[PDB]
Amino acid sequence: SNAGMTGFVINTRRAPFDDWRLREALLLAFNFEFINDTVTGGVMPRITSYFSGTDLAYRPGTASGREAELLAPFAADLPPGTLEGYALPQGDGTARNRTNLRRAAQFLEQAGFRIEQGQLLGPDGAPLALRFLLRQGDSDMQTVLEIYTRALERLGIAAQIEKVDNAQYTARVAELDFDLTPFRRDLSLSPGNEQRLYWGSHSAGQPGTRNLMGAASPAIDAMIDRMLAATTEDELTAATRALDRVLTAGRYVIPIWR
Repeated sequence: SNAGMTGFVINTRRAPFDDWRLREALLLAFNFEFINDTVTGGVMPRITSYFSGTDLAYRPGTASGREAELLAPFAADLPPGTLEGYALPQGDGTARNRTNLRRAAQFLEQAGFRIEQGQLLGPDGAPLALRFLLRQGDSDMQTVLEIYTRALERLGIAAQIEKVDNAQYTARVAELDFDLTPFRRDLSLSPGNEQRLYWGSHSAGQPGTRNLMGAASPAIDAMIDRMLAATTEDELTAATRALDRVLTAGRYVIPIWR
């Protein structure tokens, strides 16, 4: 049951959300530990990867052994930090979260965003528009995003919650018409062909897709192929963990609790 991702999915098809450095900044600005203290009393652990809390979760630190061999052909093209050992940002245990917000500002600056009159301009010179597409009745997510919005304001990003009715929510998600939206994907301990529908390149562009993030990478596609093809336990575990590692480093979802 532990496998699965819950959080805010980022539409990587929509510039400038296609830039991993913007996604990294968005992840650093999300103060999970403070939000979790506030909304949950701090009792619910963060989801740390797609297969976290299972044997299929990647092992923290540098990719080694068979996992590293499976990933090595894609090394030049993997999300930065994939092989080095990527982990989600951890806040400082306060509301202000100073260090991570500074790092997030630095990633924005590196990616060509500039602050002009307290507004963060994208590389194209226009203010970054960030709307959270939210179902009307989703009060727990509304509370989360209200907190998060205030953090993003400190980066010069005037993020907006766009609350819509269920019919609109269904339409907008089906048409991939959003920046960020709440997301849940339930995952099996025996993942199979459906993984192509969730994260595979061919599903990225397609109306109605489960691949809301628009993940499209040869490395993801290859790890799914390797998982499905595996004839040993060692190989199946290695391929599944490699998939978990690449999906997590893709910075597609801002994870919360389950």
